Amino acid sequence: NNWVLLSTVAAVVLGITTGVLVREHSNLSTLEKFYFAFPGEILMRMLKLIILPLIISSMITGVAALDSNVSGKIGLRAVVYYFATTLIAVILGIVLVVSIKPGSTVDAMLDLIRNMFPENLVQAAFQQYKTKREEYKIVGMYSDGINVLGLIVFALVFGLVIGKMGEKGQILVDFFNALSDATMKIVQIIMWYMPLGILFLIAGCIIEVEDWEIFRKLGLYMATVLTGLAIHSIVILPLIYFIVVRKNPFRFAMGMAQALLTALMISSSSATLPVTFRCAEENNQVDKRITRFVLPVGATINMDGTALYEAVAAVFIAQLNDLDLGIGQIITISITATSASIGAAGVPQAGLVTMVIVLSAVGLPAEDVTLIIAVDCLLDRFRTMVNVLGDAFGTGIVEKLSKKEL
Amino acid sequence: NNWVLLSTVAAVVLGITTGVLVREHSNLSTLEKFYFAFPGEILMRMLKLIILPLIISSMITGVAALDSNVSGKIGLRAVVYYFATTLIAVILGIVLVVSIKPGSTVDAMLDLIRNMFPENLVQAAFQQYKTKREEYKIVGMYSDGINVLGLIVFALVFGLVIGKMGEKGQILVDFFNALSDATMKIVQIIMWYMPLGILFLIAGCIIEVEDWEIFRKLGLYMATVLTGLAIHSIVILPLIYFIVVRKNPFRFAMGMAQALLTALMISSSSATLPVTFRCAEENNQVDKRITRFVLPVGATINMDGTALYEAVAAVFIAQLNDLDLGIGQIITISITATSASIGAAGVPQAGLVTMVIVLSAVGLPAEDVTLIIAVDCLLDRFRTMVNVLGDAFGTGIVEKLSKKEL
Amino acid sequence: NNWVLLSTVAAVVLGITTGVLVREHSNLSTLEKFYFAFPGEILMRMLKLIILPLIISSMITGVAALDSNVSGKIGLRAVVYYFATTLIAVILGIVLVVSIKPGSTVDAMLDLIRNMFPENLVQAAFQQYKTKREEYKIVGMYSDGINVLGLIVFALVFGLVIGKMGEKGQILVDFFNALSDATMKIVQIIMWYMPLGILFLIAGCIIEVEDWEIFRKLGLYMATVLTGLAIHSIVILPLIYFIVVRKNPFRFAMGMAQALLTALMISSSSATLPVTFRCAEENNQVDKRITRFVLPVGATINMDGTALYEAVAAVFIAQLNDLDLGIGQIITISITATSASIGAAGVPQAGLVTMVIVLSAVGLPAEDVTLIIAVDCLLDRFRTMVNVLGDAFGTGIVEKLSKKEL
Ligand SMILES: N[C@@H](CCC(=O)O)C(=O)O
Ligand SMILES: N[C@@H](CCC(=O)O)C(=O)O
Ligand SMILES: N[C@@H](CCC(=O)O)C(=O)O
Ligand SMILES: [Hg+2]
Ligand SMILES: [Hg+2]
Ligand SMILES: [Hg+2]
Ligand code: NA
Ligand code: NA
Ligand code: NA
Ligand code: NA
Ligand code: NA
Ligand code: NA
Ligand code: NA
Ligand code: NA
Ligand code: NA
Repeated sequence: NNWVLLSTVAAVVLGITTGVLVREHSNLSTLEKFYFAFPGEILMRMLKLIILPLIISSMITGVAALDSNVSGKIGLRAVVYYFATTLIAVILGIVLVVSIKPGSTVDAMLDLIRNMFPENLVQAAFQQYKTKREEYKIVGMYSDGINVLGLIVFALVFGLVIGKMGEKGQILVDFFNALSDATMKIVQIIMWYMPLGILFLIAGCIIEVEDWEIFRKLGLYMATVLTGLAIHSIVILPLIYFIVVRKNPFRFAMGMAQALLTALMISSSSATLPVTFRCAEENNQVDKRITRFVLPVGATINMDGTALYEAVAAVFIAQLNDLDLGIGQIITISITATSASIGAAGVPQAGLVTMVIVLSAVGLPAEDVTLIIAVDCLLDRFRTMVNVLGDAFGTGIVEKLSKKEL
Repeated sequence: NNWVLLSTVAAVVLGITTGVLVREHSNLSTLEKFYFAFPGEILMRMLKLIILPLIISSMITGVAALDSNVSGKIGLRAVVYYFATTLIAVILGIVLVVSIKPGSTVDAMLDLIRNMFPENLVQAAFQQYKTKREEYKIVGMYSDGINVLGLIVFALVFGLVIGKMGEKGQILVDFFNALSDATMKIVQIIMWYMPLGILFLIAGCIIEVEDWEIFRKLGLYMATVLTGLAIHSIVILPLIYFIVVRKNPFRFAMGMAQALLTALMISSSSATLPVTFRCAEENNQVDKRITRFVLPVGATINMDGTALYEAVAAVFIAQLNDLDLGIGQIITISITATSASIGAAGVPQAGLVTMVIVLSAVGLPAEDVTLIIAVDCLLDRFRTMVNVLGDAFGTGIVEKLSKKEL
Repeated sequence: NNWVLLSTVAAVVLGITTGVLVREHSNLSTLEKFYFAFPGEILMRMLKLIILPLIISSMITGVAALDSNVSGKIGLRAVVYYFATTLIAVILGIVLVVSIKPGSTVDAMLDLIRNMFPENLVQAAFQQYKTKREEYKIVGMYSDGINVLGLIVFALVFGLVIGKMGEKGQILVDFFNALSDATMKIVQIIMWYMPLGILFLIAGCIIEVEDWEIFRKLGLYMATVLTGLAIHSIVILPLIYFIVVRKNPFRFAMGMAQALLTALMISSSSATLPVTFRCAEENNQVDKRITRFVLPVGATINMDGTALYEAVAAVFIAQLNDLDLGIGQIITISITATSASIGAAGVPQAGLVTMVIVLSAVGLPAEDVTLIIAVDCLLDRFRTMVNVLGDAFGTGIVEKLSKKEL
């Protein structure tokens, strides 16, 4: 029948039950807790393995698919929508976190421009650049971690160039089309192992909770993120959809119910891409030419909930450490969180590796992620839902704004 | 005429003569000894350069060549034979080494599963993952050394996916076919320099022998390995060949005499692949469709003598250090040695870099390889012979077991 | 109209004016000086990003374009001319620097052979090998920095192999042709940002001059380099051109005036390749089949002024530190400087990273590059001009020596 989401629902309920029963009926040491969540670790190792070919091939094929005369218009209509919706999300998150109050920046601002143009393509696949001043002179070095931001820019430029070359460069277009669909097939292969991995990934996640006092203390912060996500998903996005196209926005969401449920269960926007494609094309009746570009490109660039969570978490951690923020310190968080959303891949544990940059932007230690790591999975489950909903709503907007070219 | 093996025989006899005459008539320092064996070092740098494209392209083309309906059957018939023959070799080696007696394991057991699914494809080409516990919590880091095990798994999955896609993904099949045959051409180019490199590689190998007391002390251990190789090559493999196909097993070996001699002289199963192909196809009259898959895939996965040597050497080093082994400690050696055979490339100095993992599995320092490094080349010369003989015997077995599909 | 060089001339004059006016009218700290030259840093990050695909694809396509029967002859006629002209340049530089007098080698000599055959293709793209002796035994390790020398050799061998395979390996030829022209398109895209980057790259270069006493002290050394470049560009190259082909050498230079001006303004031989192509083909009326091979291959291998500058700077730094040089110490500089010219890419700051090897060849600290870093841009501007002039003159020589095969 349809085991794609039934198996995942069974896995998540079994994971919750197993974690609760084990944590209570037993007292395991930290080493045994680490050994317990090994299958989830293997699932995460596979998901992180698949991202690089996925991102590179998806960007290249999405940009090169557009004809030379329409690449500018459709690309602009997509990028403007992405930037506007993410800025709205960041502003809403900052405003809400400031109102509720749950609790060397230039170097980090220039490091973002330095990482858009890496010095080496091979090294950018597994290493990232960072500079720190010392005596005052600037010293730069390469740390570990894939440089998604530079690879995305290079892939966009390469796709545009190959699309402009035409029949002479058609061989590269064919090569990257085949590579992208091979990567999609490999992701479909991983979806078989996904449920058993998710079971342990959540069971061992609800086991490390030492006393629930962490859950009580992280209260109010969790409400701020959930309220921001609800406002951005139920109010702002349907409103901007209705403004562009005069259609009932909620019928679109109801048609994208399967994709939303899959995203909320697996917490990965890149692995739910086929379901989103099917729901958008077969049900909502969206043109293929534009969705084939909006979906794969926006599955890792357009992440509104991720940006909102980055801004809210950064300001909350700052408030936990005092360090009253000025107006200028608000802005550097807003811009960095926008880059952090673009710099994170469609995998669960993403959004924590990219939060180090936004934390160091305002001069904070990298170890403060542990202040909120405890309950991050529950918020990730809801971040992914709005990350894919934004992509779906962008699809209808671009389609309505591209009627004259179809 | 036929200079492929005549030149190699001349090179090996000249190397033995040169090493003996130099070591005796002269007293060189360690720096001069290092400078003496420079051409062998260059040959090894070239052979290690060629392995990565060779392995990747060979696995991809071998798996994608099979049709979608026959890929499962032939692949299963090959992998079952590989696993069974290697397990037999490991068991025989362990039994012999235990009888003759010449003299934190869970982390190393899970590192093997962690290395089958690397977190990065580019980083897996030159780096490997390892975890060590410290206070107890697990800390992981990436050391140097190509991750052959993860690349093999990814290449197998990619080849299966591309074979299933068909005419749409035929461009990748063509690309990797061309890449594989280009790599074979480059290996044929290196075969010109091979003889002069081998001359110094053995001359400087028989020079570092300080007093022959090392040869006397390593006695009994060398007998255990040679007896195990002889038993596995003369008895077990012909018997399992005769059981499957009712033909004289020794006629097959006699037809593969040129390949066996080349493997025994150059000590590299990947560089003797064309000779093995020629001997199996032109003389033994083996079908091309199945040999084109069994030979290149099995030239680095199917290594029986390597696994036997790993097990015997690990147990011998353990006995030199006391540390009486339990039944459980025998098993972790057996499984790790099976992975070590798969994880080693078809190059001479391989089998020593992969022995560090099997030594650390039972909690031993990485510097104990020096206890047997002195006479390792002589045992490598015989390991390669049985490594290629196992591949040849597997070819006839799979062919006889694949008559109905040809 | 023609904004390619008018904009660059405006940028260079504005950069000189801005640097002079700022350095005098203001007293900035070192951190502010570093922040001032940020756009030049971004331009350099982009230029260093583009070199690896450019080099690999250019070598592969240039070698594979030649037919199997003519690849040996044309390749030999090009490589002999390259080696002879570079040796002449090195000898002239050494002679001039010795006459004017402005002021563990075996390990560094064998490291060059070790770097021609790297142990890993992926690691060679961003790392380089070096050995140092310690107690005496040799210990080797990998430092950072792209290994251009090994990649060039592998690309040459791969191109020859693919050209010999023919229609069977034509898919790789097509792939690399498309990749090379895509890289050229990306370089043309970077040429838009080039002028604004050059403005700051020179403005902040003439700002770090502390007191002009450095300019006075570096006098005589600058004259030695300029005189060597003038002699090699005005006398030796036209003479060797006239000897081969009985045509007026200076008419060729006058036709290559646009390319020479572009090279002198942007100080990058790889980014001025399209202009050199246009000037050589449309004006000088050179056959396309031979220029398509001589230009892209020689744009990074044939660098005469770079080698002359390396030799002169190394001997000048040695004379600043006393350390009287023997005849043997002259030779190791000459051979290393020849490799340093081949090992440097067509980017401005190149020639300083490759000078560390030639400085360590004679046993000198790597920090002595700061003795001449102050005025290096002015000498680079003239190095690039002769680097492209040598390529142009080689084109006519090979064409005249290849009449019978066209
Ligand atoms: N879960 C996100 C990745 C980024 C994040 O978790 O913050 C997604 O797949 O859309
Ligand atoms: N000599 C082996 C490689 C592995 C080893 O030496 O143990 C072969 O080429 O088959
Ligand atoms: N500027 C040189 C690069 C090498 C050097 O600067 O020494 C060129 O592009 O030709
Ligand atoms: Hg969780
Ligand atoms: Hg040996
Ligand atoms: Hg300058
Ligand atoms: Na967005
Ligand atoms: Na998304
Ligand atoms: Na992202
Ligand atoms: Na085996
Ligand atoms: Na083998
Ligand atoms: Na192996
Ligand atoms: Na030259
Ligand atoms: Na040049
Ligand atoms: Na060069």
